Amino acid sequence: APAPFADFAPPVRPQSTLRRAITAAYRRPETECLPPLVEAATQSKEIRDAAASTARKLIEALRGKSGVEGLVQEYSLSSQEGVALMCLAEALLRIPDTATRDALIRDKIADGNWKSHLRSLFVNAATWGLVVTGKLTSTVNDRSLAAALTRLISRCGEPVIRRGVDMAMRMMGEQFVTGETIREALKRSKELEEKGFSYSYDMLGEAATTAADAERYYRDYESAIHAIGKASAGRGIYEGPGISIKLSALHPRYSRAQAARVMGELLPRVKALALLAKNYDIGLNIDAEEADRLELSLDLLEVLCLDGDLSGWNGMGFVVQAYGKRCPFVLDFIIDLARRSGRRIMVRLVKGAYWDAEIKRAQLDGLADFPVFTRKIHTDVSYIACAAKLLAATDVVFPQFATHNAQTLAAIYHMAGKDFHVGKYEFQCLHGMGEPLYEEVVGRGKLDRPCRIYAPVGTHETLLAYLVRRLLENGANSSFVHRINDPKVSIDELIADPVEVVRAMPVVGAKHDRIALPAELFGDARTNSAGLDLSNEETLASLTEALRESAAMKWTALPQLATGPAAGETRTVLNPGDHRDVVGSVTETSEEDARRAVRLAADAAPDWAAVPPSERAACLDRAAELMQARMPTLLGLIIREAGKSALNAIAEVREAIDFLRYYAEQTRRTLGPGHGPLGPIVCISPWNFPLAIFTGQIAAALVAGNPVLAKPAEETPLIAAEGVRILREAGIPASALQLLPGDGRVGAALVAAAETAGVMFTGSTEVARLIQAQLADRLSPAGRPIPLIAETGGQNAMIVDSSALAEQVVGDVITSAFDSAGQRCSALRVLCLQEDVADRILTMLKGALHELHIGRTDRLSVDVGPVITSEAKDNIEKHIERMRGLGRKVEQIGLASETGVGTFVPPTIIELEKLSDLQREVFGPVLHVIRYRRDDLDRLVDDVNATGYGLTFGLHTRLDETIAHVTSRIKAGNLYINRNIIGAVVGVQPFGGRGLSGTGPKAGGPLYLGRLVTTAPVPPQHSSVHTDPVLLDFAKWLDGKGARAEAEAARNAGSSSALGLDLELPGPVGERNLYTLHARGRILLVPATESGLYHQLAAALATGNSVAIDAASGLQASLKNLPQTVGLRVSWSKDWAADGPFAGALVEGDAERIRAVNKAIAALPGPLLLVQAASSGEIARNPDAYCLNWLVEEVSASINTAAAGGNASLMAIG
Ligand SMILES: Cc1cc2nc3c(=O)[nH]c(=O)nc-3n(C[C@H](O)[C@H](O)[C@H](O)COP(=O)(O)OP(=O)(O)OC[C@H]3O[C@@H](n4cnc5c(N)ncnc54)[C@H](O)[C@@H]3O)c2cc1C
Ligand SMILES: NC(=O)c1ccc[n+]([C@@H]2O[C@H](COP(=O)([O-])OP(=O)(O)OC[C@H]3O[C@@H](n4cnc5c(N)ncnc54)[C@H](O)[C@@H]3O)[C@@H](O)[C@H]2O)c1
Ligand SMILES: O=C(O)[C@H]1C[C@@H](O)CN1
Ligand SMILES: [Mg+2]
Repeated sequence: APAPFADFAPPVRPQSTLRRAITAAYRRPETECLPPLVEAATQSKEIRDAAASTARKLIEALRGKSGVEGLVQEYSLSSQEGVALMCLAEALLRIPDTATRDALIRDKIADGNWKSHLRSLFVNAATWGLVVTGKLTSTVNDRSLAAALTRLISRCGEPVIRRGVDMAMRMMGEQFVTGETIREALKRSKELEEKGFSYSYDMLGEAATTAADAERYYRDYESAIHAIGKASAGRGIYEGPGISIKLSALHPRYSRAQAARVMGELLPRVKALALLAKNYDIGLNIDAEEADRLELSLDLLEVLCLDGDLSGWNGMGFVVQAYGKRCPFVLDFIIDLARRSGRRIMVRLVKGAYWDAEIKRAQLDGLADFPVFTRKIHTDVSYIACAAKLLAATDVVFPQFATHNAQTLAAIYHMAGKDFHVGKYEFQCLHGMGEPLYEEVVGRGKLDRPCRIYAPVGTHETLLAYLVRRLLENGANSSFVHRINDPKVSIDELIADPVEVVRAMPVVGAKHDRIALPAELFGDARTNSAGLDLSNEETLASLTEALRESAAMKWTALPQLATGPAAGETRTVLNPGDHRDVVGSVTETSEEDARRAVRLAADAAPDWAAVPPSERAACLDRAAELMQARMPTLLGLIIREAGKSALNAIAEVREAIDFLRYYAEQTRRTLGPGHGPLGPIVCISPWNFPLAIFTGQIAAALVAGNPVLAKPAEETPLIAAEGVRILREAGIPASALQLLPGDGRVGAALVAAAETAGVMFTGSTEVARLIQAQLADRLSPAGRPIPLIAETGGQNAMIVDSSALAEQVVGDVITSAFDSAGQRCSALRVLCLQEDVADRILTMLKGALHELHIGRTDRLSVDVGPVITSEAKDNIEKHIERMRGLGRKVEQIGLASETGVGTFVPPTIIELEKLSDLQREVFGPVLHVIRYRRDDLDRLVDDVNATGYGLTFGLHTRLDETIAHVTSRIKAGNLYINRNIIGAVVGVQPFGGRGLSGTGPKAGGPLYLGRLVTTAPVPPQHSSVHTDPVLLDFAKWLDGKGARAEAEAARNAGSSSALGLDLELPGPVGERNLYTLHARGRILLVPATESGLYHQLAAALATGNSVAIDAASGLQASLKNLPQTVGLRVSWSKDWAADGPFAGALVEGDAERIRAVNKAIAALPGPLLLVQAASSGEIARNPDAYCLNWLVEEVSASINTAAAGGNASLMAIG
């Protein structure tokens, strides 16, 4: 039995002094990075003047000497017409045969309806939009483009189509790439090679998703090396052409977490390509990618440079990104490696291509700082400083200065001084972008310095995939290429010396004012939880020791009553991934002590209620500090007790921290003397978020002033006991927070206890129904239903159309379906693929499936851990075998023998014929796939809704029409656009569904605390200026009937309603997080009096709902001659169970009438109903007898606005 965490994340090799200096700089504060860079980049006044003159000369030549602009001019096109035309030209070029395409244009496209003859034409419109307008729009307004394309064709006809086709053909065949194939690219390189340029070919592969894709990219590189080396014909690595590769193209799991696979499987592939480059004597450059791959790539560079089979060849090259804080230390390492190995490493210095993605990632992960600079001028200074370091080592490395910035170029040109020979260093530029600058540089008549052209090679599909990222390299507001084209930017501004400008700033190296550090994402409201960087070797080494120590601890969970720990039946808690690994011991609670705990809570309630809200909130904030400090140890417990991976355990502790701080802030914003607590609240939680959901429910109840009985899932008591220990250390009194470990019998005893004043339940819908049933014939001392929050299961779907990028879809599907072994309530259960792309995406998905590592989760390399119990495993496997027995296609990963010691289910894909093939939530790593025809999209949304669930939902599309359609018709609480559907963030995606998935209000949202007091406060930002028009029609009807007091109450409800609230919540860049209040649906009304019915109807209509009124009320004559608009929303119901499902209920009557109705309502099939009751007298006395908070439904929508390949908002941030 392997020791826990003994092999958690050992590095590839012991970290040298040079390597550790790199790691130390990873997230170094920006003010600490700049001063040494300023010092290193400093040049003499003589040089700075000479560089400025050269820079001015180059820029004057650039401005002294486009196709799309001339096309827009000739045909008077609007921007949308220009984009639509380029999309049409792109589509026409998918027709391979020239005569056939020309015939379609002449006889069909020009004459009118282009729709019939021509997957949306506008799939790549965000890319063409950048081309036409210079502005990035993340999604495509396909109805605007369709309108513009019809308009331009009907106005201008075949000539404009011809011009569009020929322009797109030139751009996609000769500008965005040097050629479609390596042979074509080589043929076109002769012209500039004769003038003194060289080439490095970029085959455009990246981000392999499957073994087959990595193999395809490998064979493309290998074939390109042969063609380039044949053409080099002995010219060598400096004069002759070379190749560039991306390591992410050569393995589907290129990551630090998979370091062993990288060294074992990716490294031999690079070596084979390098051996071929060596034989032809051409350059082979390793391109630089995301920041979390930098240090891992160094391990490959080290092995290759030390491998004697590659000796005698100096063509190995490596990119370093000057926007990165580690850049100078990476160069120190590379220069030393060059000295040790005797290989003259070709070092391409670039600024960096992934800036906006690095900002978003660091924010999402809650890390200490960014791994890149946040001011563009800082990158410029870094670049020049690293250039000085490189130019001092030309005996051992070959510097390659890749830049389009004439100021940067001139600074390095004069820095390098007067001595030059071919092979000392070179500049580089991008094909079809940098030639105007570099034709002022290459040649005996210019600056006589060589330039290597980075030459993309590929088909239209290949080049379009990540063209947005490449357009942003030189197209952002701060980009030199964009600025030199802006006539409002002077040459003096262009030649400004970044080194001196930074030096003279008040705070050298200050972070950009408009970019929040991850900890400050929420500003003054609350402090963001902090994560851990699992790509940082220092972090991995520190975490390894803390995790090991956590496994040595003797974790226990005891029934912690107000008077102290109680005796009970004790048993061990076993690691689900290996039952030989005992994690701790739990003493479980007798039914007698559970009842005793509620009585003690009831006796403790006044003392806890008297602690002022700000001080209760202070306890929560102290608890969050404690959990943040204890995160490494907490991770170890979650990993071993709950079978979670390290990344998921980090996210879980972060969620708990966020709950504590969010409910603390919401309390400080709202709670006052008039918001009295309910009393003892029973909090019952599931095993699958054994810290986060456990803590969230308890913290909310406590901060609202209620003593809590905490009943954690029987599977996961230890982390719950540790959460309670932390809350108590933070100042929560023992009488206010009691822990009752045990099974559902303990939960049921707590619910049934006489003094229970409210229940918070997260778990299965079936169990929630039993709790609902026990509460049905029960009332508070004030004669109202006992509040129940019941947040339950999902049958979560994702819809993917033919405009989505397969690689993005597959990554989001694999994560959403199989993260945590599918044991998230938010997990993806049903993937719906548009028929035309289904086979290609399915192939990729199955390939990605087999790249997952399943095993005990005390290893960083494990992607999917065990399921929680043997019972769960048997349940999940029974479902799989039933599907397999029905003839459905089933794909499964094979499991390692080591999994036999625990309870594992292999990630599984099941192909279904119809969504009805599924019955209930299958809580495991089981993805179901259905296909749909595009015209059936609306029916498909019906099918998703028809399950009765409504928790999470995902949509992958670039098309605004499809977004508007699908999001308006789906009925789910958490929507996700162009991203995964998991990991909802507290206060950013308030989490919770409708129907069979929840009663609400949402955990992590602003309505939550108001459910836990007897008089709900007004939440922050909670209002709407919109008035429901059916409510207004009803108020006029009431006035016409003479019911003046009820008409006024109706108008008051119309104003008080927050229906229509529509807010954007603060969160990370590159995402828009929206929170809206909608109608719940159809509310069951059970009135007793005429006035009661009118008040109930006003409340329901003001919140946008329809109603079913109990026909047994005998009040039909009270609603004669309703306006048609109101009548459309009103039905009368004799058999309530026939006329559902409902989304809530309003009841009027005395205590025993409420009890009888509540019992009948609980017996209705389907969703748990949030019921509100009032007496006739309370309706007369209290305008808020029925609280409008619970008659609206919260919807959270998270849209990935960077999905197109970049962040438009951050293009303005430099
Ligand atoms: C031949 C060649 C090879 C390349 N290889 C790679 C590669 O392997 N890996 C890679 O990542 N990219 C690569 N690039 C791209 C390069 O990193 C730059 O993104 C791009 O060329 C623009 O930089 P610049 O010096 O041309 O222009 P500039 O306009 O001077 O510089 C623009 C750059 O400034 C940086 N920047 C912009 N805003 C900010 C900000 N707010 N804070 C901090 N920095 C900011 C970004 O890096 C941006 O690209 C390559 C470029 C060329 C020409
Ligand atoms: N909507 C959400 O936010 C959300 C979040 C996480 C999990 N879930 C759901 O939770 C389920 C998985 O978690 P689980 O297996 O722990 O759920 P579960 O229903 O089996 O148990 C949840 C808790 O209820 C208790 N319980 C069982 N019977 C009870 C009874 N008769 N009376 C009172 N308490 C009783 C259990 O001991 C446990 O503490 C899934 O269906 C998942 O979708 C929902
Ligand atoms: O996994 C998720 O989406 C978040 C919300 C809740 O389910 C707990 N974790
Ligand atoms: Mg269960």
